[PDB]
Amino acid sequence: SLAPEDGSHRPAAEPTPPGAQPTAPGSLKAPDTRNEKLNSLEDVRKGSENYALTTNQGVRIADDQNSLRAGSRGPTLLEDFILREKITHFDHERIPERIVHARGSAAHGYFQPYKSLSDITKADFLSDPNKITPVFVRFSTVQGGAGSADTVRDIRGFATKFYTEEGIFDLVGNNTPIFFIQDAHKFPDFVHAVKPEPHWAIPQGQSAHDTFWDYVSLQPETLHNVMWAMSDRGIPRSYRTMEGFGIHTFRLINAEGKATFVRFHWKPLAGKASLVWDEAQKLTGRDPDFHRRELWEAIEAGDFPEYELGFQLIPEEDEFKFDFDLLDPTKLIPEELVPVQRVGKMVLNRNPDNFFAENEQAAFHPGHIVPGLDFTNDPLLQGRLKSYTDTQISRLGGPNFHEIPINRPTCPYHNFQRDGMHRMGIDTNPANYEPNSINDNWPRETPPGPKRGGFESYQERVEGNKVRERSPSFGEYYSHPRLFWLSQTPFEQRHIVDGFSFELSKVVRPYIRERVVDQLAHIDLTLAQAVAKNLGIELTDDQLNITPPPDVNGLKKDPSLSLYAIPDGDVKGRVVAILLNDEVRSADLLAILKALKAKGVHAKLLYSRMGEVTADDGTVLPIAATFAGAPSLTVDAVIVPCGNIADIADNGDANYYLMEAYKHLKPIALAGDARKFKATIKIADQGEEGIVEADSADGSFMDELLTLMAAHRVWSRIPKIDKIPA
Amino acid sequence: SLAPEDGSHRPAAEPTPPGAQPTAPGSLKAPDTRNEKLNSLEDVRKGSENYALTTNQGVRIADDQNSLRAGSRGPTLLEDFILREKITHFDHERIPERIVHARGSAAHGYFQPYKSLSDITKADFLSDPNKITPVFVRFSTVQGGAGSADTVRDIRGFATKFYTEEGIFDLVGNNTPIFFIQDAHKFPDFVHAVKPEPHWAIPQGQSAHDTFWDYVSLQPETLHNVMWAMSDRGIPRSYRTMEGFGIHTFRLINAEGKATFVRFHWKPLAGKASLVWDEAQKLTGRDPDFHRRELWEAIEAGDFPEYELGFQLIPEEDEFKFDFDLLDPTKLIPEELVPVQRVGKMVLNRNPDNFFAENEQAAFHPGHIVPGLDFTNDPLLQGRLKSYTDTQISRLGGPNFHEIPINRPTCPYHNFQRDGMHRMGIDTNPANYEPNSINDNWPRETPPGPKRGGFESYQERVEGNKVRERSPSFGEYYSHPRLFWLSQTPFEQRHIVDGFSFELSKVVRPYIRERVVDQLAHIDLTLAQAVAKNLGIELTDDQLNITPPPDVNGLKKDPSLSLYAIPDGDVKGRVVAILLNDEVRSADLLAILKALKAKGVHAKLLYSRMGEVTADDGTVLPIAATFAGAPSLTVDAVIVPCGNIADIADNGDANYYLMEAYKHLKPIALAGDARKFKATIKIADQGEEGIVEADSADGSFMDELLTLMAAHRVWSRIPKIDKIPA
Ligand code: HEM
Ligand code: HEM
Repeated sequence: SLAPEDGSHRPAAEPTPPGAQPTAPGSLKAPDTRNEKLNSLEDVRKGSENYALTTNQGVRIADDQNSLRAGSRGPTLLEDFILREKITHFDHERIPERIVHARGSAAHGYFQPYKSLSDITKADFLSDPNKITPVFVRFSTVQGGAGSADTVRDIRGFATKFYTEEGIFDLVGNNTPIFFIQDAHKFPDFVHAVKPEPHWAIPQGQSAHDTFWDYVSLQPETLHNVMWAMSDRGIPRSYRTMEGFGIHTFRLINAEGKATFVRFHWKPLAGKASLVWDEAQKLTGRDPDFHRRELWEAIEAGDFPEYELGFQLIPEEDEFKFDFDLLDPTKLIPEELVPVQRVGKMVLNRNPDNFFAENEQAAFHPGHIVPGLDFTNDPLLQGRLKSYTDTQISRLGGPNFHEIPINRPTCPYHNFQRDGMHRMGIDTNPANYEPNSINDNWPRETPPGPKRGGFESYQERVEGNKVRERSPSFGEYYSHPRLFWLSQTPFEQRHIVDGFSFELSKVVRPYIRERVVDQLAHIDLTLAQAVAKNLGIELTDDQLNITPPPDVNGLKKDPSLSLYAIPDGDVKGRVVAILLNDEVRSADLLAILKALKAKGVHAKLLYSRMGEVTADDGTVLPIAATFAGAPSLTVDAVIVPCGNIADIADNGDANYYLMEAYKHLKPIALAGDARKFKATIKIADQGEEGIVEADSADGSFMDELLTLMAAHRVWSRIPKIDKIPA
Repeated sequence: SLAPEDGSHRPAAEPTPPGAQPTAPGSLKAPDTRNEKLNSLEDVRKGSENYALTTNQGVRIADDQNSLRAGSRGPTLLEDFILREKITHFDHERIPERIVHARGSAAHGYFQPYKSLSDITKADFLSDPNKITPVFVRFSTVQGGAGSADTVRDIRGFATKFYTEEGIFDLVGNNTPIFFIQDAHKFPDFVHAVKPEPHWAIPQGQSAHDTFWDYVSLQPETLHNVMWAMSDRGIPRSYRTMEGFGIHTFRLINAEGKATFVRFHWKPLAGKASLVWDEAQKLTGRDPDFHRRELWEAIEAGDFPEYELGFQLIPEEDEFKFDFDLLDPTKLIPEELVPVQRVGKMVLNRNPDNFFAENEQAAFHPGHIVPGLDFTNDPLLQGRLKSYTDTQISRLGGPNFHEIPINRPTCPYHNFQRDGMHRMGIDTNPANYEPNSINDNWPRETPPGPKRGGFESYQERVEGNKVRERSPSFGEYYSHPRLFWLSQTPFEQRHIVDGFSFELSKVVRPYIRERVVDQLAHIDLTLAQAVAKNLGIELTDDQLNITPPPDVNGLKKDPSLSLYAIPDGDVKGRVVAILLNDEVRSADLLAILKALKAKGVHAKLLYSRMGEVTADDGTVLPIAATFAGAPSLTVDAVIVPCGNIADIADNGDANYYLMEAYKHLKPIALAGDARKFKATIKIADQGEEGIVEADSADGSFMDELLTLMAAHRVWSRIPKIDKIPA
């Protein structure tokens, strides 16, 4: 009996805010959240309570504290089969991590379409608004190992496994709408160049090193996605607050055989929000698991990540109607030209039970499509199709990875394939080949048709010679970078320039910095000059005269490319630090906490030590964390209630908490004598936008603070922060 | 797409200070550094200049930019074997990382003993002061993945492979002289408890979470190594500035058959030095590759890591003469009772060529001993013997891991083993068994003897029943934690208190924190009370009256357990930040650099942008990094020369640089008008010990600064930093 008598070891099986209860396996935290896939996993879920400890062969163990020896101080004996199994299993726990996207965090949920899309695709999962499709989604970074940090600057993966009634469909996308390269043949080159350098295996989780920017300087096709990575897109606040894209043009095929080109989007219903560079870098130190934690705790709290699936649709006859090639993955399709049509909603509503079994072993592959969908000749997509099955042979130990529970279809699967390492299914069919007579040819092929039919490829015409040649239509590199740049707000553009400037400052060979600056001058002179100035590089007269690339089909900006130009703020699921003192004004805290609760914003009560403090009226306040323990990096805003401020006014940690939150543009609210902290952050007597202050936390104080939180950060504060030593 | 004309792409193949050139593979950086192992790897080294690009089958490639497709916008063809091989190799790059110590950094070097040890051991590598043994050393953390951060709080591994003439000897040790647990059977329990928790796989590289403190609270045998982890031993400044220990008692066996008990030690000749927590944690975010980089750059600079091997030797007849069991690896042997005898010197003087091939694939195993060494019944060492060979079967793909180039013996090896995956050696022996007549029984067994003999185990007497039982002599858990505690300076004790407080504050279940504090009260009441206070816990009357454990064989302290109590500072290889302005006083810079050069201390020139600044005398100064890009975390002290101070006096990053270096107890030196920065760190016209100040930077100024650097940190400043907001 080692559990505490009071049952406080065990979290409540009900939704609870972040930090209120220990986190737990999803089926223990939320046993009543079900879907067809989660229910199909019941055959392999293993409990523990009230069971005897055994070997893997079912033999009960008596003494799991000692090896068998000759004498209690003697040598360990070879006959200890219980020690031997236990250490053998530990010795072989690890499997290779994914070659890319090794760092990732996943959850179960479900998808439903808003209406039947039968007129444009015969895909069964999109045929009926009442048809629910279980999903498993993994979000990831790209470069770093499985043990690397979350809030790096990097592209993010967004992969969705739809368990449909007509087969698994995997939509394996990223959080930007283009990729760095055009042809899959260059993927090992590009990835080698971004990953840690081969002599010393540095740096982890960073593109800020010579080989990455050497490759970018020599391959201008990369510049478009490099622009996105250098923007705040590269440092999202949360996987719930980034967009997702399939990048490639695919096809939808309807029952009549008509093909429509499609690009896939996910829209975050929580809005778009990103960190700022200093905060994201520092957060990789103070909490390298910040995104993983945030996702798990949002789900435990009921702040389920929701995303709307959208399609950009282009008729077959419009293939050649744009200035860029629809099959070129380094080009986006601006939403001003081709709007996203809303298709359905995905809700992620339960964590896994065991991260290794369900997350680490999940296998997604963009070749897993279903009837109603098809490929195009995008030469990056075409090469992906060879990679994702092949890599799973070593990563997951063989060709039966579809029998690992998380990967299993929920629909029927039967065929003549046999054997392979780790074969779970025991086939009874007398035949392992077709055509066969001895089993009357079962299982049988099925013709294509409007529903439940066999897969047939769209009969696209192919005409040309066998060539290793890039299409001339792909050889334009700067217009899309320039469209992206022009679409950003002035503060977004500053952050882009600072991203390039910081990264190129870590490039040891200066000629590479210069070469990158030369590429930037082909995109936009203002951007190039501002990066050059930060690097102590002077543009030449030739660089100053490079003519700007043309507009994209007449567009000189598209606001859907900005994170912030069109407000889409959502405060639910955000968190506020509350800096306590040893005699808090209980009326402020009542007003603060209830206003946050009403909008679904969480709070963390911080102090200079753990335990409790007692408010003015005797209310006992439990402390979640110390000021150092849960730094301002981990919250969206900071509130300091009135009370005995002299308690914390000389606490360097308390003062620094505010200076850090101030530098990183977060809303700050100060009630009563808490306004004494104004001098720490140098606020004028008459106040400033982005600082909420009043005699008490009552009246409009919390509404004003929540309004700032809806706008995410206080961009107008940017000029004032340069000066502050934080 | 080529090299710059000036040859600046290529590092000079001569020793250069950190930052002066791009880093490079060891064989290209230091081609004339050789040893028998480095030379033997020449059969597998592969160059690249002047060679054509080929498939792995030797076919020259003409276009490595494009897949083969039917027309330039058409589908990729299955017959593209060049794309297929390239992507296949990429798809299978990763192998499983090590179950523990997955994060690690390695280098080549050599060892030699100071005198023959033939009177106490017949081991050949210790027989002759002029017989040199090549080594390969990997230093590591424990918990985190291969892509986790370096400067976490954790134990460090320190593994040395000695390529001796009589076989490979691996000394697989850590940087503390004990382990957390007593019997190998519990290793998977302990490791599972410290590793990321299994539902959500959080936290990476941190013991600061519920499961680890749960296990500790329930297994008081862990407390000793936990004290070490929570002290600043847990956060070394560099792998060059920590101790190593084999932990277990082993035996030395001499030619006469006499057994002597031995514990192994490495003394770092650069002295003992650690970070402070706030700095270590922030550095995991600003540079998660800090120790990897620092090791590599020290070797490129000629600051080769050097270590003295040392033995604690205990005669066989003294086995039971201490108040702890020699075979208990949770107990250390105090150097006040048994002195460390110096044995020889190890010098690491070349980096590898390829991290994956040589570091990632290196396999170390403490069972790899040679004649003249032997085991004991330590029940932790005994079970380690089963683990290290077994794990290498899945990690390195099979039983031929000794044929991987880095693992190969440089002495002869021949036996009757055959086949296995990836078999390199082609055996010509007509026999694959013995005894055989058909090959006249070769290769033959060799009797044991004084030199070049076969291995025979020391004929230890074994008397006992077959039992799973812990020796009663092991059941004492508090006296070594207390001896360690009492042996630390007051500031080291404070840091211990702070480490426990920080960690337990991140344990969500409060009763776990309470149970840990109850364990601390069995060690030392001042320690327990100081942690309790930080946790808002009050000790009970019973807790206040727990009797302290007994002294260890009469010792009340042993200063060799402290990092800092006995000065052992060595500044060579340390680094100073020099904060530049746009008109540097060249006279200051000349004085600074000349003094640094005389003590082998490196400098990094920092500014508010990259490129160059020109000093008052026209000297062009290239800038290594910006104030934000190479924070004070990465240096040992900071110097601010005079010049146009107005240029940087209001720069927030420059001021914050000093506030962070101040908080972290680093020496700061300010010349001339740079003394105006004293205001930012709030400090006294008369000055303060630890801030060097003068009208100009001269010989006196620099001597003072270097004296401070020899003492590593300014511990007298600790009382002044709680108030600094940084
Ligand atoms: C549009 C461009 C691409 C996108 C959006 C993309 C997206 C992704 C994502 C999100 C993952 C992680 C899936 C997971 O969570 O397990 C991943 C894995 C992977 N990708 Fe891609 N990828 C792209 C291009 C490529 C290319 C060109 C190749 C090689 C030809 C490639 C090969 C791989 C491989 C080897 C994995 C590991 C897959 C596994 O172990 O299961 N990807 N990719
Ligand atoms: C005195 C206590 C121990 C010390 C000093 C120690 C030290 C180390 C070191 C330094 C490494 C990394 C070697 C390298 O750099 O590749 C390592 C790896 C490892 N150790 Fe230990 N260890 C201890 C206890 C244990 C125990 C009790 C076990 C299991 C019974 C164990 C199993 C392993 C395994 C599985 C590896 C991965 C080895 C490999 O993949 O090549 N260790 N150990």
